[PDB]
Amino acid sequence: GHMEQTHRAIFRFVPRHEDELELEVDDPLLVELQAEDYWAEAYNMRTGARGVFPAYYAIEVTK
Amino acid sequence: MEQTHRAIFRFVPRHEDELELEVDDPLLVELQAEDYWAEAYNMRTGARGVFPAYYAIEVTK
Repeated sequence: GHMEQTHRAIFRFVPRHEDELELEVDDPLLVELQAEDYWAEAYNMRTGARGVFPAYYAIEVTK
Repeated sequence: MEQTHRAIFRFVPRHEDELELEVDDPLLVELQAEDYWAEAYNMRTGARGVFPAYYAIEVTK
């Protein structure tokens, strides 16, 4: 099928590290993995970037 | 050295520079950096490092 948004970013996140996913508030995200260390692995549907971010920076949207 | 902040979310480092947080951890924040990372001392663990800034709230002075 198609890429479906799973989450929305609610806080700004600016990477310090090469594996991180930059977030702006309101970014639509497709979260691929919620890791046990409370990082999320995702595709940012605004930028097309992929990476990890601190998991409490996004809320689930389930249309 | 008195508490400035309280952790509100669990944060487990992936990176060398990061500060581990448990919920309710007392923090002394030295810098709120312009890239939305906080630079702090965890007053429970005695560790120093950085964490994503919205993981801590200011305490009632």
